[PDB]
Amino acid sequence: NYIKPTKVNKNKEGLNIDGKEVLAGSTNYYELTWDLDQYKGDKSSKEAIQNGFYYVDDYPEEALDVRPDLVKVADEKGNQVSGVSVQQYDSLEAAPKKVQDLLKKANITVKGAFQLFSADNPEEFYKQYVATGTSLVITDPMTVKSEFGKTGGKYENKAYQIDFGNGYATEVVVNNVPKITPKKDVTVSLDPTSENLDGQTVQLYQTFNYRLIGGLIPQNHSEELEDYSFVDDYDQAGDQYTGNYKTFSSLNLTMKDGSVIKAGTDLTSQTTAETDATNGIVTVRFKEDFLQKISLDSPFQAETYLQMRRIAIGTFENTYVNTVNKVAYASNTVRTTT
Ligand SMILES: [Ca+2]
Ligand SMILES: [Ca+2]
Ligand SMILES: [Ca+2]
Repeated sequence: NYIKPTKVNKNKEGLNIDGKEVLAGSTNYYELTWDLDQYKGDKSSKEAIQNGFYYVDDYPEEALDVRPDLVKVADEKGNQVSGVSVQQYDSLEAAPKKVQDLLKKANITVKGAFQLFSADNPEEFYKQYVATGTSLVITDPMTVKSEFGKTGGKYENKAYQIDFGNGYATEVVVNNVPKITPKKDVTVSLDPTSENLDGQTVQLYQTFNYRLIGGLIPQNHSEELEDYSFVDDYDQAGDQYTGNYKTFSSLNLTMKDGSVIKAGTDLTSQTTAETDATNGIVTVRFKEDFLQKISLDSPFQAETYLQMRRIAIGTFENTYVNTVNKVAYASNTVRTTT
């Protein structure tokens, strides 16, 4: 249009995920196009060519880590391009004046850190790709920061093609990271009204439940759920896991086939459990076969009740960790007294 660099975000499987929720620990497989086709067979002065050929990616450094060894420049046929290098700069102030002047002349402003891809030899780059109208594709994967997941928050990525010193902007690609915040309660039964005893008392030998509410995965998320587990390393000095637990959906779940599993539905059989009575730990994992059936357009959240017994006098704490695609999120810590 006619010189129209583009930027899209993709997941690992190559699905377009522009504007989608992206879980902490996920990778953004950004694809940048270097739009050269309109240049084919044109002639340009040596002087113009000497202004060089660059591609800037003003990536959101506060949120993402570049995965340097996944960054590739290819032509569209997939062939590796040599003669283009890339340099990350933590700021513009810290970049060569050559770079600062280049950007100023293209009227491009960047925020904090960015990447500059460079044609090492503008003459050979010209002859080989520009004159021949051979557009390129830059794969620039960048991974969400795990901590970001405690907070959530928007990030955006922006890019610029710079030919002959003229600058051309891609669209801005926006994503959001969900805040995942698991909760833990203490209850005597599964009744939905049952009293939270967090901060209260439990009798010796009383049977009770630790209720572990998982983090909420929002609709419109960017990739398959592979892992959603509840790991409860409880205090074996005061608590004994009786070997009974149940798992329930917390929301209506929409499957890929279009069916709906309603909120509160017993899904215990779509989970497995590891126990360890010695170190007092239990882990409940959804089966990956089940998780694979959830539509990317569905929210997801579950909760597990662990049947416990109080077996000593004293004050005992409990906290659980919800793992979501292998990132760990800790619940609040509950406390009861016997
Ligand atoms: Ca074009
Ligand atoms: Ca930046
Ligand atoms: Ca333990």
